[PDB]
Amino acid sequence: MRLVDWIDTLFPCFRWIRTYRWSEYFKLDLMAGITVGIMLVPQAMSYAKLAGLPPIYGLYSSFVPVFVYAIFGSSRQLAIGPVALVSLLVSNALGGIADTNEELHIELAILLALLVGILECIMGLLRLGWLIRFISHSVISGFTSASAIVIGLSQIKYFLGYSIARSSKIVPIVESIIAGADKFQWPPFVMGSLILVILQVMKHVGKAKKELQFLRAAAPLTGIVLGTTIAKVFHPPSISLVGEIPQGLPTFSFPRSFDHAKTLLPTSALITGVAILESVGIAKALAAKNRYELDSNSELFGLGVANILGSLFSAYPATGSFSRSAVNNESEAKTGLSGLITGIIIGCSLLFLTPMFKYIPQCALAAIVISAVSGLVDYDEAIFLWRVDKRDFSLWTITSTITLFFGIEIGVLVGVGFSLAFVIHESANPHIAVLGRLPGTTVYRNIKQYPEAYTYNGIVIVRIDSPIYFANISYIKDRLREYEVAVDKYTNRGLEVDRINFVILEMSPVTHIDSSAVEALKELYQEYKTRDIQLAISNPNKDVHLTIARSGMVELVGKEWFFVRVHDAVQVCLQ
Amino acid sequence: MRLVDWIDTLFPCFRWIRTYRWSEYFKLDLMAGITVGIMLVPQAMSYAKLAGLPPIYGLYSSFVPVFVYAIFGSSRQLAIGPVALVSLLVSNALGGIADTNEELHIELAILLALLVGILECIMGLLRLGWLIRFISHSVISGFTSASAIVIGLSQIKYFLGYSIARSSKIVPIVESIIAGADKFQWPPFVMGSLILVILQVMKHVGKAKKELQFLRAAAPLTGIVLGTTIAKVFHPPSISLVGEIPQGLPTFSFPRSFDHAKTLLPTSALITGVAILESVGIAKALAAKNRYELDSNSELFGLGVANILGSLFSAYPATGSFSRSAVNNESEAKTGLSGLITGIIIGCSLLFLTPMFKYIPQCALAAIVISAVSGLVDYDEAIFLWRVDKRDFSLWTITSTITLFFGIEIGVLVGVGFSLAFVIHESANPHIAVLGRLPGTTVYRNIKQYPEAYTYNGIVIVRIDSPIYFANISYIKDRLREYEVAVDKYTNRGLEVDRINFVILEMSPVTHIDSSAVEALKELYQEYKTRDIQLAISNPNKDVHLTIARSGMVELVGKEWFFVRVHDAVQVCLQ
Repeated sequence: MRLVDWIDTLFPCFRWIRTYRWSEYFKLDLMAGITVGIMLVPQAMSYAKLAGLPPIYGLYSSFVPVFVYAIFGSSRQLAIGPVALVSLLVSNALGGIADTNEELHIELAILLALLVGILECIMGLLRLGWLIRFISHSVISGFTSASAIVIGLSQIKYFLGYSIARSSKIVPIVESIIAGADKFQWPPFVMGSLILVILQVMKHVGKAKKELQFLRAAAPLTGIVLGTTIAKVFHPPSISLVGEIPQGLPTFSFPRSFDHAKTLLPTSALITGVAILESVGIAKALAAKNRYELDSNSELFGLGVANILGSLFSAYPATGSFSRSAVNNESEAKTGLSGLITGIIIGCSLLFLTPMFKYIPQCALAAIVISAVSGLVDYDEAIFLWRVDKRDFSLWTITSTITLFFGIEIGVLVGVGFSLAFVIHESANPHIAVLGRLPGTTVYRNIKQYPEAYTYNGIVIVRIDSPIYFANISYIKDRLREYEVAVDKYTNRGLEVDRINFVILEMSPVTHIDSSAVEALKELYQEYKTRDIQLAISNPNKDVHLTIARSGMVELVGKEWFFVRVHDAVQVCLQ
Repeated sequence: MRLVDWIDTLFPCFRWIRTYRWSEYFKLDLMAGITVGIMLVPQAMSYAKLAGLPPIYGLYSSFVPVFVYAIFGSSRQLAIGPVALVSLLVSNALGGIADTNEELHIELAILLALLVGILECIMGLLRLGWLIRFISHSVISGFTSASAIVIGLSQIKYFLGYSIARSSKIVPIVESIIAGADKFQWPPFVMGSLILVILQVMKHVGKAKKELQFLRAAAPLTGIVLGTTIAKVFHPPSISLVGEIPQGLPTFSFPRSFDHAKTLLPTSALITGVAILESVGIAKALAAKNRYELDSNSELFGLGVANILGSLFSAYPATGSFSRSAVNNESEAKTGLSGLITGIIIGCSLLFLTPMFKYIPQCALAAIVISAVSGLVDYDEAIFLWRVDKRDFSLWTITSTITLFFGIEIGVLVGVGFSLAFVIHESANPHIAVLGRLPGTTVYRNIKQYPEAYTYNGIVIVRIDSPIYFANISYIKDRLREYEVAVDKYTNRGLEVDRINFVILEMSPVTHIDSSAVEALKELYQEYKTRDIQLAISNPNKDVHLTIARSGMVELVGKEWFFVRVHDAVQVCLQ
């Protein structure tokens, strides 16, 4: 194994190091990295506050994994760090375990990051990511919208100024807000409302214009730069600051709370599922847009390695960001260096900007989180689903409502269960076509023509428009037994009639068959002999023919009933 | 609603009452009922002993539900009562809950029967039985074989003569047997071995001959008639008798142990799943053999009603029997009256034969259970799978080994999970064909001919041989993006080359498309415009065309790129 291949195998970053056009790529990467870091620092602190951890642990979650991802990540525009959904899930798990320790929370979050990284590395090495991508996008969209509403209603407590009941359901949150309304304060609410209005106005102006689009990245910072100013001029009494923030880079430390690890598998999987469904999707979309190759397994392995190293350096789970990756995308980011620069910015903060961070009001961070999650309430997809596919709209509405009123875990379980139910329903109801004229197709909808001869009395030609395996064998057995039922009805009448003498199976679209398929075929052949019906096979696939010959069906039904076309099969059936 | 329709709707039994040919049907039904009752009484007591309940509760489980099933059951040959697998599952649940109460066991079993009946009625009314039939037959066969081995190794303790450790795993059972080998007794082992040998010889002789086939039904009784005789002549000291058995029909009593009901849902579902997979399968096979209609939903409703009434009359869950239903089948049973007569026989025992039952040795019942489950070790299917389908053989072996060494619940979970994994793998990897000549098909395997013109430079014709929905949309997106990757590779070379200008989709086999399909199609069209590739739709289905028009794809890509055939599409692409 030479170095040129071994290095590329272990370090995917070199995939863009060798093909690096310095002149334009360096300037574009530097600008994109600076922009993403500026957008990220306040967002990192706000998301850390959302998860229940002290704000500094957001910056850690952006420092070490980013440097790791830029070395082990396949995507060249994806931005790695805290996100709203993963922070919400981490907060959910920690609150379900620890109440007010403020010290077990940190260790639990770091252990959760380590478990998520290990699960991601396992699912990337084994290439088991396809086991999750069966979940419909409507379910994910509804769950994300409900999570966004829950996040906003949880963060409104900083605007109100009094602590509210901590829960993931809307009803207890609203009940607590109503109960505590007697402790309302005007200064924090006014500050939060003004900051949120300014942030949303800046974001809308940036998205409306094509050239003045950097405001989206400068919106989270500017609000703080605004809010702190009022905190340093008028000094409102009822506002709260983030307090002292430790200064310095995080140090190496193995997790010490493995005793709760078994409690964290249900969350560690869930977060990992998000990375399979959202982060990998963002990476693939960006790769398709930017004309480079990407695979869903190496990306998961890179995310897992980044999470593992972040856990080793006091970080909580970090995945791809819908907002930051986009902002990187229109910043003309070319390689993964834009990540490294971003990380460097974080490091600079951890060395120089922490003393100035203690004057940031908490309502400003709450407003930043609210602005970030306002774009996650994705009702446009709900309208689109209502217009196009009402089954998908029903799935979206059910998932959103259940996640809103019941827990996050209940909503996730309902969404996954409904997706599995619909997958099983589709697998268990294959399309079966009753063919008419020999070079023809389904008579019910496709072709109604009569080229002087369309169907033959006594012969039924059936095509199974799918591979036959254990999931759909029962439906096929029932459909083929309908002809026996028709024969029984004919023989049970008061007059002698029999219009089913031969049944021909078109197995040309049948890609493959398993043992259940040949067993059922033998059973139906025996039942047809009981009913005096002849079974024929028309267009066996090579693999299908080999399986049929191995199972002994050819000897049971006779070699003379196996053909290569429908024309000769029907011709010998008439004779 | 007239009586002729209402009565038939509520009471399916009348389906065979109206069409009843007295002369032959009465004699055949009477003989079949007597035969099944004779085979059932000892089997009922033996299975009740297997479940951990006192033997009499087997007879109850054959008395009231049978009379109910004959009124509410759709099958005319199915025999309802205790079975080996359901008894094993009931014993597993009870031992997991109650250790040696011998009184909470009865109430727990009756409550389990009520819960099973309610779940079956719910799944029959809602017609949700298709949610379970995706499980492969190999998984069920392996689980049943492992359960049979576990049942035999649990029942060998009566042969040994000393109590062994109660578990559902082979290793603790063998360890306990080795530990207790110092308490071995010769009389019970000799009695059990002789009874088992006689039973197996009788069963083999009955199955070998065509006319002397009643011995299979007389084997369980004869052994008792044998064993008791030695218990009444030589009186061995170390043998154990079933003891006093209460006399009389069971009385009405609602369950009183609802407090454990939530613990019993995981078992109540599992047993119900068995009824969906095994009992309904037996009913459908018998109906197909005997030339009458049967549906999988009314049968589940009848089983649920029978279970509910049995629970109301002190019975534990009862489903269809592989052995007794067969014995009914070659006994020329025609209607459901054969069930009623069988039940009557049970009633006679409960009125007259209970005093004579106290002399039955326990080793005789153990031998009966061992003989009953010896036929459930279904290695013939394992050999068949090894010969035909090695994936199914691997599933069978994994399920059997895990159920043998680990718990029943772990084996069930592994089997269901592997079946789901394979269903998802099949759904997520649809077949996509690269067509050659216009009235042609897949070029890789199907057709290699060259009718003077087969493929065109610059044009790729792709057919998706499946409906497009949320499960397989990712694979289709990747397959369609492979052409973009090829274009990128062509443009990244040292020479100017571009051999992908048009991509045509054959959507004739695409039965239907959902919202995810049209969203992905729009995304791929936009990416093709980025790569300067034209997207065309060749054979849209009527529903597919309607969905495409509703989603706005026709306006986005242009109406001029929608056709009805591949010939004209390629003709306009060349021009």
